[PDB]
Amino acid sequence: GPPGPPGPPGPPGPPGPPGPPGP
Amino acid sequence: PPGPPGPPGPPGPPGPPGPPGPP
Amino acid sequence: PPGPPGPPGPPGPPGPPGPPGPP
Repeated sequence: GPPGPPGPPGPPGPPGPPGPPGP
Repeated sequence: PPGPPGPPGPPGPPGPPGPPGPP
Repeated sequence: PPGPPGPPGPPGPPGPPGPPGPP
């Protein structure tokens, strides 16, 4: 038989890093 | 018999924004 | 017949940096 279709998307990645200090 | 499994899916989307920085 | 779907893709990249902290 032919290959199966691609898998579904992975999970979201994690949160980005914190922002810089305030002014 | 059945074909082999498909390839891994696409990457998940980017994560959420990080937190605010400190004051 | 076709094979099974592949596994889920990898996790996405990290989200963007947070915003600047308070004044």
